[PDB]
Amino acid sequence: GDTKEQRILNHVLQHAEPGNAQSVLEAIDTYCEQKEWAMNVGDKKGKIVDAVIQEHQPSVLLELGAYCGYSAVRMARLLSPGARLITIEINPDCAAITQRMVDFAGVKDKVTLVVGASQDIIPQLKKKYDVDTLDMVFLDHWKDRYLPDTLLLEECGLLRKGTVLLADNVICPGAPDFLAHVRGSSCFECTHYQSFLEYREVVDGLEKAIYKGP
Ligand SMILES: C[S@@+](CC[C@H](N)C(=O)[O-])C[C@H]1O[C@@H](n2cnc3c(N)ncnc32)[C@H](O)[C@@H]1O
Ligand SMILES: O=[N+]([O-])c1cc(O)c(O)c([N+](=O)[O-])c1
Ligand SMILES: [K+]
Ligand SMILES: [Mg+2]
Repeated sequence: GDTKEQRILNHVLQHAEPGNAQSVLEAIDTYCEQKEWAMNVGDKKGKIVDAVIQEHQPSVLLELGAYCGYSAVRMARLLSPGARLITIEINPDCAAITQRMVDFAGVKDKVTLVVGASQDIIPQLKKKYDVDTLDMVFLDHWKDRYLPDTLLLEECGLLRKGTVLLADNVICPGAPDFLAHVRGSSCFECTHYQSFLEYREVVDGLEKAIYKGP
């Protein structure tokens, strides 16, 4: 047998142009639109993600929740040389697929995949992964981790003035306690981007929360 994630990877390996990141993204989106839905950020919201990367030019980017590597590829393809994306994924099998997806897309030099929980890995980023501070963080893992991982990042001293937090799904499935914290707090400048749930007409949005310092 096989899983949906293997089926998404199979489709890419069989239909996308090796080494072409845009091709990989289109192959994934077309499969998911036409065959089976999957929780990739997708093309519509992906464009908003692209604009934030192009606007902030992060050199150290952290991703929470990699899944099949769609957003990893989507973001890594826009990064300058020497820039690095660190992506954390709790599921080893998804991490295996993400790694292959990133290899096939031609952006493996930009990506550092870590297998483990965000809450476990975040306190190790300075000692084990040579991070000083993060330039940007994409939050797209289980929504109940959004707030406590944000607080962890802050407490571990990983945020600096101008650090960009970008969170998917803040409307659907939703991340209300995260939104309340960053929107109510004097330590964050927030912007909401309304859009649509990936592959659907259900309304969703992302939240951009710029850390203003402690
Ligand atoms: C929505 S998918 C990520 C999709 C990816 N960002 C994209 O757009 O292509 C959610 C992922 O986060 C992972 N996840 C959930 N909780 C996590 C945690 N605490 N630490 C790391 N990964 C987690 C899940 O296993 C799943 O692969
Ligand atoms: O259920 N969904 O439609 C989604 C969508 C998403 O974009 C998700 O990131 C998600 N999740 O991580 O739980 C779930
Ligand atoms: K605020
Ligand atoms: Mg999502």
